[PDB]
Amino acid sequence: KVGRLIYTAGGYFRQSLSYLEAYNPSNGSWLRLADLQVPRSGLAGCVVGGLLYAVGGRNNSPDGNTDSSALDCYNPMTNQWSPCASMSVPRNRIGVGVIDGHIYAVGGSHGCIHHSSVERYEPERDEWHLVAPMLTRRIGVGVAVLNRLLYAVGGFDGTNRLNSAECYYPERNEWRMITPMNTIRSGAGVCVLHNCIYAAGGYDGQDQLNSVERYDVETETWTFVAPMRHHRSALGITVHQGKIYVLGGYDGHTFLDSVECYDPDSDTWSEVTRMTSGRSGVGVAVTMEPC
Ligand SMILES: Cc1cc(O)c2cc(F)ccc2n1
Repeated sequence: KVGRLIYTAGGYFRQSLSYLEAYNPSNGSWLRLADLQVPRSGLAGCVVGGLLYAVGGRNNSPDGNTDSSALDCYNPMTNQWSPCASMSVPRNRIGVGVIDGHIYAVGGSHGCIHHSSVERYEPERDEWHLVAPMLTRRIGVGVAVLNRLLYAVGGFDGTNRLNSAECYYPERNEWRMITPMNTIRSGAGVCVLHNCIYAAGGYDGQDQLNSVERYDVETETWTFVAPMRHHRSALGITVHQGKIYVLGGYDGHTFLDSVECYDPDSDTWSEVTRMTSGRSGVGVAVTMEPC
């Protein structure tokens, strides 16, 4: 269990960013690692087999906006990025989850197109294949996996921001609606901790949110927990050693550098570190320290 870092890839502040930086909760340190080959915001990160993957996003730059179909793999042992097979379609403001060593890419946008499509990556074969689409088009969608079921939470369908959520049952290749959240949220941070899917922050169509609610997959209810100290949309999120970490985002005024940590035992959030610069739209995952 020792030696794991929280990696943050990409993001946005004025333009899309190429940063890869890793935070060590055991000593408070940050390391700057190899830049992404292409700057991107609105991407997702995940880890399979100790490799970090950056999935989708968009390169917002002075000279244009390019939605990304890219899958890139970072090996901490070499501090190098390598291209992997690209997805079927560009997906900005994507959500990603891992089931049994396979990466699911969910939703996202391509220009004015809001995807319901979903595809699955097989690392051993370096291949993507489309699976059943969601019941709803969703960009800015939060995704997490619990008990080998994939959840897609909130987002924006092209007309409305969503409180709805749905679950993918892989053995049936089928999506079904679940209980909707109490709050409309696009660009929330979504993760799994114990037996619940958490949705933290986001944007409800009027304000960036500090509220946090969790879906108990047994009782099918959403319950609010303690709110974050900061309102934030387009935050990064991950779980590490039984606690939720939220990174950056936008509070309606500032691109935040603050990282908060949720302790479920005490139902409290505390500020644990700051990123080296404020940013939103990062991808986040946990794996072993590099080199
Ligand atoms: C106001 C605002 C907030 C974001 O979180 C953004 C993220 C992006 F990737 C690009 C633009 C953005 N603008």
